[PDB]
Amino acid sequence: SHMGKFGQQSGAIYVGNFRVVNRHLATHNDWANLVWEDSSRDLLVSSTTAQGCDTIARCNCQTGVYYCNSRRKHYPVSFSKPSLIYVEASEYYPARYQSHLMLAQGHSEPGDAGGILRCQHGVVGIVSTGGNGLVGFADVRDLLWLDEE
Ligand SMILES: [Zn+2]
Repeated sequence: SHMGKFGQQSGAIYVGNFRVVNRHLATHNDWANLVWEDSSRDLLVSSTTAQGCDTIARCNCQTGVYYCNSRRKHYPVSFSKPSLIYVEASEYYPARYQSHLMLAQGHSEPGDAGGILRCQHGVVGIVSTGGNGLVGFADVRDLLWLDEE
């Protein structure tokens, strides 16, 4: 019994002809094939040729399970709704307010960004931030165009 689906953990969400990755980890190839990006959400979407098997959740769940790479293990989480959160400077961004970010208590060290959070409806978001015993997930549920055709 689990608080969310187990699915692929490729470091990116694959749905329809889209690949959703942490903007700060997007590869040179992602940028050559850019569909959409938002620095304030730490999200980038690039285009693909082949159908991805993830389902994007369209719910208001505040519980789910994510994969933590540093522990090589899944954890159930309770997270706050998507909010505007102050994220201090890193090698990837200056200090700024990051929007659509969902906070939970959880392990999240550098390297853990890209871990996928799923509820029982599908993919909810992707690990983006960490620190002070918290893990922050970039929500993708509001992206209605992000789907299959
Ligand atoms: Zn849900």
